Amino acid sequence: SWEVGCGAPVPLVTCDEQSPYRTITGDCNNRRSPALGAANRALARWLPAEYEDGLAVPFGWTQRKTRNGFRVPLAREVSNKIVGYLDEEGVLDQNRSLLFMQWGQIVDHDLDFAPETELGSSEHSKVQCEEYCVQGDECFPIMFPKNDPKLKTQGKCMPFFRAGFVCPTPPYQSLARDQINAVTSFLDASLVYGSEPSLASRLRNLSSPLGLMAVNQEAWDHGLAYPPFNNVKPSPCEFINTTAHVPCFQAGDSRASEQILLATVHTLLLREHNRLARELKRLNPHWDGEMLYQEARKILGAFIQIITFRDYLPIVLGSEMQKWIPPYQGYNNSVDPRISNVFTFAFRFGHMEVPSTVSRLDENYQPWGPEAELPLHTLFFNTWRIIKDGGIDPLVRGLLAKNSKLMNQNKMVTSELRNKLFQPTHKVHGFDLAAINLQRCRDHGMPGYNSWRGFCGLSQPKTLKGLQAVLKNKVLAKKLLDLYKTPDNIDIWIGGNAEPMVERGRVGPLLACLLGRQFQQIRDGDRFWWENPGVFTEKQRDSLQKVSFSRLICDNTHITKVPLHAFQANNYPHDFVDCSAVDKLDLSPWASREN
Ligand code: HEM
Ligand SMILES: *[C@@H]1O[C@H](CO)[C@@H](O[C@@H]2O[C@H](CO)[C@@H](O)[C@H](O)[C@H]2NC(C)=O)[C@H](O)[C@H]1NC(C)=O
Ligand SMILES: *[C@@H]1O[C@H](CO)[C@@H](O)[C@H](O)[C@H]1NC(C)=O
Ligand SMILES: *[C@@H]1O[C@H](CO)[C@@H](O)[C@H](O)[C@H]1NC(C)=O
Ligand SMILES: *[C@@H]1O[C@H](CO)[C@@H](O)[C@H](O)[C@H]1NC(C)=O
Ligand SMILES: [NH3+]CCc1ccccc1
Ligand SMILES: [Ca+2]
Repeated sequence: SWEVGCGAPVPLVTCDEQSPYRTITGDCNNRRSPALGAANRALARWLPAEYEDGLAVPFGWTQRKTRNGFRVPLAREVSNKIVGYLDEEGVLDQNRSLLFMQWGQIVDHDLDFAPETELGSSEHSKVQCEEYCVQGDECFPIMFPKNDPKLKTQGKCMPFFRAGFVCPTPPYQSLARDQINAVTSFLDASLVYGSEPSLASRLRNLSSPLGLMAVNQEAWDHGLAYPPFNNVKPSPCEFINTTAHVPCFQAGDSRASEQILLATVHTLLLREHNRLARELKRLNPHWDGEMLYQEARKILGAFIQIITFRDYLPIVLGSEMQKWIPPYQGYNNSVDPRISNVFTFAFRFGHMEVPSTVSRLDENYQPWGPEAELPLHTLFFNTWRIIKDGGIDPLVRGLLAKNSKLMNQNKMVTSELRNKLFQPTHKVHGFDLAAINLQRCRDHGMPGYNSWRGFCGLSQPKTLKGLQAVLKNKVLAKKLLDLYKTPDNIDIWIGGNAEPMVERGRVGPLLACLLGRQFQQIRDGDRFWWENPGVFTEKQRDSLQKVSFSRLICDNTHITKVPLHAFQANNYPHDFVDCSAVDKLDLSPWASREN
């Protein structure tokens, strides 16, 4: 529209063009248009951004400025009146393991990250956001409404700093503000490997020709590997226990240690990598580290894609899976593979699937120790609970035998996330994910709920009575309309999530459309898609076709009792089999022939 293309990206990329491997940054996936899908580019705008000034100023900023003739409600007020609930009883999903939630988070982290602006590591203005709660520049604090208990305890607000945007980091005043996606759009295990060359390299084991990802040298898990510690201080995993002195983990994605089960699945993936590297060395002793790394990386890449696309997506999207992600018909170099700005909110449906506790299960799948169960809020940036209290295995058994929170129109987000979120740099277990999601919709310039309804070719309710029929909930519809005066103002995150789930799925129609499209595009638009003719051999594919999250567990833990269908709710011992009953990854087709 404006300037041909914006001036100040990562400008130096030379496409090999013959390379059989994905670049780290994701550049060179598309040949005609090489920046497509690459990390640290602008998130895609499926619809034009909507900001109160049309450019950058988020709705809700200027008191006197309406959205469609109405004040937008306080994020935190929306949280309190709609998102919140007291009673955790009866909230569990009777057919989705805890792993179903966790896998979402994993996948999510592979696809998008719009980090908060730096605008200066030296910042008394950072202190001006937290302490004085004054709105300015990139400080966009979440003010507590009147009647809010955090008011009595936490001051006037929750600090909140605006997401980064492309072109410059300091001001931009031409095209509408586009936030950055710091990770590669492609489903390619970038959460394990990195989306930049530094980290990709820091993460690697460059101490031997083995193609290993670097592992923790301080600690071990009954002989199994941990990721390296992130030695940059301040470490918020250090901050949450002064005594334990256990730092956050160091992975391809900076959020890995955000919660203990995310760290857990990260650890499983790292392990898998190294495991794969080692078999490739047995099978191919002639190979340099580089080729071990890459080929392992690529298997791992495909594993994540299969589990996601074969096992995960069908149980999210349900009866819509087929309508949005039909059978693969090969790579198409015209499909846009970028993550959209809206997706990054759509995929936050997962916030409502997170239960209030996490458990450690012993080898009989019973409470491992006296504190088996723990509140979720005590596990944010909590690595010590893995290192100094049982390792990966008891958490993993928890992931299999425990349940995801069912999303519920009267019980949206657990107070673990909604009132007790810990954020790094900040000090309290006292933050609101739901409120944060909402301020962020706004921060990102999101079109309203009805815009997205229009987009998905869905009815656009204009009335209370209209909203009730779409939401299938009178009270919910009233609450929302009492805050947002028009469904046109409902923030996409809360609106989409407000919708009843599709048959066999776990998101409503609007979301299923948004998610389904994105995932269709990331598959169809990916040259390196595992199932694209030529990427793997057709023998290799018959091998890959049998992967399972269960198998991954078996291989990279000492969990010997696993379910066949890891994502559904599974009770021990009935639904559990021995690892022996579970199909293996046959790396035979990876035997190399020089002669
Ligand atoms: C205990 C579990 C979880 C914790 C503590 C958590 C925490 C967070 C936090 C603090 C953010 C940044 C919010 C912001 O400032 O905008 C975030 C972003 C997000 N989360 Fe959640 N989350 C959890 C589970 C999930 C699940 C289960 C999913 C999806 C299934 C999910 C999807 C996302 C997405 C897509 C983003 C935006 C990423 C981006 O910046 O592009 N997370 N998560
Ligand atoms: C900080 O982590 C330390 C490190 O373990 C915890 O202390 C341990 O507590 C358990 C019982 O829960 C004992 O089995 C260990 O022997 C204790 N170790 C030490 C060094 O005291 C402590 O609970 C953690 N504290 C907080 C506040 O989270
Ligand atoms: C790299 O691999 C070598 C050989 O296995 C191992 O001795 C070394 O500890 C590894 N280094 C790191 C940081 O993992
Ligand atoms: C590839 O995608 C584009 C746009 O969605 C469409 O124009 C095209 O016809 C598709 N390609 C093939 C080979 O069917
Ligand atoms: C549980 O969900 C799975 C799909 O994940 C489905 O095949 C199965 O029929 C479901 N079982 C029940 C009892 O709903
Ligand atoms: N998934 C969100 C990860 C996260 C949590 C807290 C601060 C930064 C990032
Ligand atoms: Ca990626």
